[PDB]
Amino acid sequence: MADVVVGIQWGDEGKGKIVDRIAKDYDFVVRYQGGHNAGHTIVHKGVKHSLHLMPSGVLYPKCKNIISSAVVVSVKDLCEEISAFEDLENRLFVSDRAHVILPYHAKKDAFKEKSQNIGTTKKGIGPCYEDKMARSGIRMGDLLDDKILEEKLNAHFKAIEPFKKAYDLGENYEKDLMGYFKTYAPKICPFIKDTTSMLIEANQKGEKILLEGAQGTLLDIDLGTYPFVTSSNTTSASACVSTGLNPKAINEVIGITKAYSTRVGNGPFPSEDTTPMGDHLRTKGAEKRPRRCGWLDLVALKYACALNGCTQLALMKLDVLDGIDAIKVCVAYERKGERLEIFPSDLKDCVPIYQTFKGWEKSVGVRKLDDLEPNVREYIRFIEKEVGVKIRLISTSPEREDTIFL
Amino acid sequence: MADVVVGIQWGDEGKGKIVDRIAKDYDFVVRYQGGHNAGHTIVHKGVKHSLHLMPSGVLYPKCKNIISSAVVVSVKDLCEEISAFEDLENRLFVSDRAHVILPYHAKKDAFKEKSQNIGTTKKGIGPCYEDKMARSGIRMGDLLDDKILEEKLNAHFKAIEPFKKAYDLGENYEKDLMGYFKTYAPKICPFIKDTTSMLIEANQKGEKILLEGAQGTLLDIDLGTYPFVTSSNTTSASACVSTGLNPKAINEVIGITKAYSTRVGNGPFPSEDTTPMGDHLRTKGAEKRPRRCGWLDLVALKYACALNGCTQLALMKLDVLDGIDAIKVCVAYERKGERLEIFPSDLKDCVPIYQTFKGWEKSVGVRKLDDLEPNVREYIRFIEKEVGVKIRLISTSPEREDTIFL
Ligand SMILES: O=c1[nH]cnc2c1ncn2[C@@H]1O[C@H](COP(=O)(O)O)[C@@H](O)[C@H]1O
Ligand SMILES: O=c1[nH]cnc2c1ncn2[C@@H]1O[C@H](COP(=O)(O)O)[C@@H](O)[C@H]1O
Ligand SMILES: *Cc1c(COP(=O)(O)O)cnc(C)c1O
Ligand SMILES: *Cc1c(COP(=O)(O)O)cnc(C)c1O
Repeated sequence: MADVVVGIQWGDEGKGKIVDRIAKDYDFVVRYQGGHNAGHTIVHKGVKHSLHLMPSGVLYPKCKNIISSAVVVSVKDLCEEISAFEDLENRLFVSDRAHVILPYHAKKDAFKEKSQNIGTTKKGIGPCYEDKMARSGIRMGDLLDDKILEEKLNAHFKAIEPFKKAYDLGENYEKDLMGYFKTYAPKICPFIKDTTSMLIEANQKGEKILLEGAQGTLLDIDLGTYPFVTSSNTTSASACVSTGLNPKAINEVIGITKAYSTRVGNGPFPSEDTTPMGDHLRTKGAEKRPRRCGWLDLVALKYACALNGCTQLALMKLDVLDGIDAIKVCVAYERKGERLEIFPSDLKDCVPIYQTFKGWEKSVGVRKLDDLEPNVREYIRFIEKEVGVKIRLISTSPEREDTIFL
Repeated sequence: MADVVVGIQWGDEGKGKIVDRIAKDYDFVVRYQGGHNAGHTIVHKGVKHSLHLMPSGVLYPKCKNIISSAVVVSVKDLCEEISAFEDLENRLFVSDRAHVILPYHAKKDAFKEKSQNIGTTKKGIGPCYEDKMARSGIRMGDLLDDKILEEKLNAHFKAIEPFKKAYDLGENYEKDLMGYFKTYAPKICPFIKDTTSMLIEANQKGEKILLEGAQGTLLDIDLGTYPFVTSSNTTSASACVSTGLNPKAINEVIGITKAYSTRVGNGPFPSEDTTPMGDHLRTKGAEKRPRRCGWLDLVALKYACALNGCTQLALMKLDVLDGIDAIKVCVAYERKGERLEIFPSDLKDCVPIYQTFKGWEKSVGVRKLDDLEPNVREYIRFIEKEVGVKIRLISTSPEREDTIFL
């Protein structure tokens, strides 16, 4: 259908779990932006699969996993993920137009982070996107032709010369990078395809397509909490730029929202709770950089739902809240005496206004609406009424099957 | 509705004309990407309006013109456009999240162009987008607070120091840029708004929104003829990233296609015709850098229609073809003995396969389907059948009113 799964907060909402849970019903599962800054996590029958760039349809061999054109690819790292699975040939395809992360990029990221202090993943995501905007970047299809690759590498070496000292590239950068591609190009080349053509066709034939967002909406380069964002567009619309699909192809948009909020890295966080009331969240939800913890923020949620056109919500990680005395929800902002109901473009001086809810004790592992505590259902009802989007999926532990459908 | 007007070739298709022609029927007209690399041109009653970043609803005072968040803004240049119109306050709004083009950017563009030779507009578009990906860029909202602006300017000056020689910035860069903002910030600040909120609301209230693409689909940074592209996403999906609108809000997608093709700048162009058969196109269609001229390319058109989800086409500049003996249409590609029907990701060795059509003599200024020569209608019929999208608008001169609706 091109349905889309999107994180509607600042990442870590539980996207990997939801994609894995529904992927069996699709022909294609598509990672459309970001890189291995992502960590989409699947748990099933006590086995944890930590994915980075590998799409989250990988546990269903009939699914075709697509890494689309707006992604940035650390080839070595993707090769390491490929090696963990059997017979990925014919069920993983990497866009020939995806951009390639070089070691300069990670070094540059660390260098710039000394002044900017965004809290990046230090994986060179941003600098890879920069080179894409410069139109100097290498793309996956370049690896298919030794002569083209060699030429682009020589232009890169020439271009980075003035930076070797600053970014601490070392004496052997150029020989090391040559050898890198000698090692990894043969490993990844069989998977490189025109995925744009592939998805245009699939859409035309009415095959079922699931688009897997990374990061989350409030990390969007344009509309998120800039400059405390990633360098890619994270919303549902981005899925129908990366891919070849058009906006009219988008059917369901599933907004993945944790039952509380996190950020990892710096930047504004209106509902962050550094008081003892937040300590439960830290104990069970901070954890690898520990996440900043706080409450669900309906102001921000409503904003993200509008940006994405969510048709349904998945409410994630209810089990983290088990045992908490009370749950707060940020229902509005106070800014110097004004009540704000709408998410503003600058969060300066925005203080959360909270409603308090009774906690629950034992959502963990519940598989039926009937088996949930009243206080859980009361919370769900409040959220979906305030936001105006039905909660259709409820996750009660990391396990694939600990998921309730409505 | 959020309808979208998109250029489905490499720019210069006649977008400005179509937006101006239909804008009276909308509440909002939104420029969603690019900058003053654009030149959307309107002619009405013998007056030519050359727009660059100003949206093409400006001649209808009841329209609200929006410059959205994914645009890059040369403030001085926008101020110069503002000064050509009366009472723009309350009918032009500039996103507080739009990025700001600095003089370093244009210089950097010219510097890099010595090695890359893309054929950019040398307006610093690409380097502005680079700084956006770096998350070091200045945005329009920063101009609203003198202290914030001063801080970002000081970080910029520190960051550009190693480049002053290379990019030939000059002794007085820093004092000149300080004075620039002293001059232009007061002029532009009244127009700076949260346009994301504004369009979310308008969409919720069912107000009519027209989204005005710049450049064209084959210039898209991800899916166009990389590296001979612009540094922004140009398709209909990009309109529902920049803006706050979601993909489900998109209704009509009007693909603007010239009756022949141009490119300006370097890069692949399968249907380019440098033979005498193309000379008519050059005489009447090259013209300020002259455009490379060639034939309509249905392979590329079908690709762009899929990317955008076009619901209708506008066929533009029929008058340029008046007097030509014969018109060719590229219906497929030959690549080393293989017939390709689908646009590939690499145009190496793709040679056009042509069908030839009889020309016409006097489409210029015709306002009724009935008054068109048969050979014009035969061409239209062929195009819309091969592409599978109805031609609903036909332009027979630059003049607003020389437009036929079906
Ligand atoms: O998967 C993710 N989860 C949470 N935050 C992320 C993720 N990927 C990137 N980020 C955040 O996005 C911002 C930019 O990091 P970058 O994507 O490495 O440039 C930082 O705040 C990161 O911590
Ligand atoms: O309005 C436009 N018309 C046609 N080509 C454009 C336009 N804007 C940018 N381009 C082209 O897009 C490419 C990149 O230019 P840039 O947008 O200045 O970086 C070049 O091929 C330009 O000639
Ligand atoms: C849930 C969670 C993840 C995984 O979430 P995705 O959206 O699948 O990336 C990662 N880290 C933390 C701390 C989490 O709570
Ligand atoms: C038509 C045309 C333009 C204007 O087209 P837009 O899509 O409005 O930018 C500019 N230059 C040339 C050569 C043209 O033919």
